[PDB]
Amino acid sequence: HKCDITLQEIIKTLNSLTEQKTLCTELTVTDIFAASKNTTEKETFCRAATVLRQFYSHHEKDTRCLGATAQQFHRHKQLIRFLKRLDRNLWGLAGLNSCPVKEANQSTLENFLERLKTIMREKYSKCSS
Repeated sequence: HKCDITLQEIIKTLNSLTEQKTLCTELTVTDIFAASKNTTEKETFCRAATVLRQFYSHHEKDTRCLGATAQQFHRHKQLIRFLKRLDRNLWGLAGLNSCPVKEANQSTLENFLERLKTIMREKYSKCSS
């Protein structure tokens, strides 16, 4: 893209997630957003990125997001892949290495995604003029 490639890829990758999500957000996640009282964009991608990595990785077989039969398992397969691709892009974008997570509140996946999307979309405006 004119702006950047990582951004385009991320947005698209993130889009698909909500583009056809299911019932898995009913679970609670770590809302690092309620901890921006003193942080930066770079740090945000760091934490978030980290959380996402573990979140999916540690949730692989939690039998909490499934709520269904092997039906989800297959669905998750693709989803997980998408998550890895995204996180991977976010981690690289961070422009650093890694940072600890400062738990503060909880959010339903859907919210987390929306928030991230909004941010990306918000800055995406700095492309046209």
